[PDB]
Amino acid sequence: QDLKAIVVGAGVIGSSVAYRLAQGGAQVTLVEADRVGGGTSCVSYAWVNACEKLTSHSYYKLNYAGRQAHEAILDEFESPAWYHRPGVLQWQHAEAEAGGRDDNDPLDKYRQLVEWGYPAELIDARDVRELEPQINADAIGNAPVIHYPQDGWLDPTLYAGSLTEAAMVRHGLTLVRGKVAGLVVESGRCTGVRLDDGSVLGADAVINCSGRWSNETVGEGAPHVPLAPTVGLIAYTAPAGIGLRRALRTPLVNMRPDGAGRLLLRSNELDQLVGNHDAPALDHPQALELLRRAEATVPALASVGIEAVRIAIRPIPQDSYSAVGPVPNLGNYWVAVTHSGVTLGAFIGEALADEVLNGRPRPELDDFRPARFFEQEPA
Amino acid sequence: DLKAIVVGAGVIGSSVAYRLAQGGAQVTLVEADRVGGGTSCVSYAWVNACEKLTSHSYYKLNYAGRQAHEAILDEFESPAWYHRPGVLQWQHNDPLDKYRQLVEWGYPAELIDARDVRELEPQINADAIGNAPVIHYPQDGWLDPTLYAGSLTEAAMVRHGLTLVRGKVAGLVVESGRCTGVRLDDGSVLGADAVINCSGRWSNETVGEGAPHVPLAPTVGLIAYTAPAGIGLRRALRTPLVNMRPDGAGRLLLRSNELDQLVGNHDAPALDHPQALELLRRAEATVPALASVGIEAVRIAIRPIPQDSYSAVGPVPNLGNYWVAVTHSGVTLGAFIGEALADEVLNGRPRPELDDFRPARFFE
Ligand SMILES: Cc1cc2nc3c(=O)[nH]c(=O)nc-3n(C[C@H](O)[C@H](O)[C@H](O)COP(=O)(O)OP(=O)(O)OC[C@H]3O[C@@H](n4cnc5c(N)ncnc54)[C@H](O)[C@@H]3O)c2cc1C
Ligand SMILES: Cc1cc2nc3c(=O)[nH]c(=O)nc-3n(C[C@H](O)[C@H](O)[C@H](O)COP(=O)(O)OP(=O)(O)OC[C@H]3O[C@@H](n4cnc5c(N)ncnc54)[C@H](O)[C@@H]3O)c2cc1C
Repeated sequence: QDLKAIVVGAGVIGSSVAYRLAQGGAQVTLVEADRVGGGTSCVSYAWVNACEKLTSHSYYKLNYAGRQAHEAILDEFESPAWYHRPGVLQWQHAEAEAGGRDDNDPLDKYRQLVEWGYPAELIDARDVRELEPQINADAIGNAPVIHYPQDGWLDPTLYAGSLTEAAMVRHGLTLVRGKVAGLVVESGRCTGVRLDDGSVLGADAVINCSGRWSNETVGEGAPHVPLAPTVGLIAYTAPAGIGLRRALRTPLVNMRPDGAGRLLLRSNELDQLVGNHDAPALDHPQALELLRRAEATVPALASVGIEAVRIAIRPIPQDSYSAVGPVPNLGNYWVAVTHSGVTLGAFIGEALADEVLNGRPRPELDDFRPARFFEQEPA
Repeated sequence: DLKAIVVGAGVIGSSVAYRLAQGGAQVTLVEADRVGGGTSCVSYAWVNACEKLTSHSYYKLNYAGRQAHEAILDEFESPAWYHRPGVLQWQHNDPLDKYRQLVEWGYPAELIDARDVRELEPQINADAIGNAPVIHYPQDGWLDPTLYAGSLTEAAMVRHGLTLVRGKVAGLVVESGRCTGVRLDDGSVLGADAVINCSGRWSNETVGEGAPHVPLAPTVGLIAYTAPAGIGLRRALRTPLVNMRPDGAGRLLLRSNELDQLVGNHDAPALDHPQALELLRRAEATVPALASVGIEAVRIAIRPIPQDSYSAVGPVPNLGNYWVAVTHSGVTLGAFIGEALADEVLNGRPRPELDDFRPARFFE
């Protein structure tokens, strides 16, 4: 009786899809070529947010539903330690994780945030140090800073590991360490996956959650979602003897606590100087510059060094927006590939579980289906 | 107003400086490297009163340290440095004897078995436990001592005017048998009414040739830190093969007393250090879901003394206005030592809980 579902990829998205499918009664096989949470989800600022999406109201609403889903799922776990919400401070001219530099006036931006219901407040530049006194007074500038007091970041690898553990223990999910090389397709319907050893894993549904590898996973077996990948480098300090509670997104650097005093540092500007295949050396020129910018922002960081550097590729559909759903003329197959995948992961899990188990697409995804990239009329 | 110099900005010095500044002293905190950058940065940091049980007096001191770490949280906004998901502990002296002693003294501990662990942490390999009894400390956890030290130092500066000096103390300034300040390695002098040496394993090196020394028996410790791991583990584990616990965003901290015996004092903390690689293997044997997770960091530190009974926390007899703090369970005791030594310096009231740690006991 039970529907057999294969989820390819165990990142923040695939772990969510697999967990909700298994909870929904499906017999789930999660196929992961590397390790649970070891892909781009391991190299992310991971701000769970809708406030970076003020141009598309429907994309804002999708990201807001993702944010709400991350709060709701915590109730299903014991002592979940993966969603830290101490607040986020965002400057005018800050770079966005979703892309670009935001030069809009903070008061105009705040009016829109209020109208769209996002929890936020403004802080005068001269009052920022009341919240975080170790910020350099010379680094703050003169414009108001947006404070998202209930916002924070995910630990996507810990999240993915916890959901996979629960899916296995509570709902009989199986984890397969293997690399999908293509799909098995019979009469226009996908009937399973083929691994790179030629072995076949049969299923009633296949959900491709392989991130920036989305098209390489299916090869010639499925239509491709056009992608526009970019590289990201993140530097992680040794544990730092500073008091910083909140995430900081200044015109110079994006930085935040990442556990036990460690700091995560990144910059869109510096990403442009990183090659796709650069070695993540601890003395990488952009990692060293990230540390310099962090110390200029918080001078109390003196003598704290870089302990880790990670590099990954962003899954980004060609038009910037999520692609979650079926593709033309291939039954029993779904794909999920998107930027802001941390924000959206939990919601994508419940949305695709509803589609696979009950044939019920969520209305929030209406503007974000893969079909928009293909022919709209019969050829 | 009393002028106090605290040397060393680890978990102990930051606590002493914080409570002294809170108490009205003008505090100068002198740190040669960085706040929280010493042994406090390389610690399992279990806040506990159950390791290496000896006397009820030693338990009461460690328990007061544990309670002080909970109480201090109320003085800070959203403190993120004390994680209490529970601790699980099993061996291959006797664990029942230890469990019974802890229950009799009132410590929150429970005796469970491998089937109970399967419910709490299902990704632990049952083979790693066997039929051994398991002690669960359900309200216990660990500190982030570097984040703690940085937060207390920030608060002391903002709220109470503490000054932080990046400098290396080379000796004490003494006038007619009384300490009147410190001398830095550039020859400059910082004067004060009281000096509290909280330089950890560097305690004797800090004061140099013209000041008293306390006994030390140093040993080396290595800790390996994994990249973020896709496992669900909530609790800290203390097992026969490895002590391992979450350390942030999925990272795991790994260490072992047995493997520490094979580490040299000046070993480079290489990511492929032979004992770091063996720690990773033992961690995967304990939690097989750790497959393909690698080592991301390795840190090495020196412990000044191997057991709590070697500790020297209090005034030093042959020199006035001078205190020292050398501990074994420095994370557990840090907050309490802060309030205890602040009380001595400000009010001349030595806490009786520190009586067994008096440095004067080493001088006849
Ligand atoms: C620097 C940076 C900062 C970011 N900041 C944010 C932020 O603040 N907020 C936000 O919401 N998003 C942010 N993101 C985006 C977010 O991190 C990603 O969108 C998200 O992690 C993608 O998740 P995923 O599960 O789709 O991909 P992944 O985590 O990469 O998971 C895909 C998995 O598929 C596996 N796989 C691949 N090919 C195969 C195969 N053939 N067979 C089997 N398994 C396979 C891989 O091993 C991998 O584990 C950021 C991204 C970057 C790079
Ligand atoms: C592997 C390991 C595991 C541990 N696990 C636990 C545990 O589970 N529970 C527990 O309670 N404890 C534990 N401990 C013990 C605990 O970590 C230490 O006792 C504690 O961190 C010591 O703090 P401290 O402030 O005294 O020393 P430190 O943190 O070393 O601080 C001393 C400071 O003095 C500075 N300094 C040195 N010389 C000078 C100078 N001349 N001038 C100025 N500054 C100077 C140094 O730079 C340093 O920052 C563990 C220790 C180790 C090594």
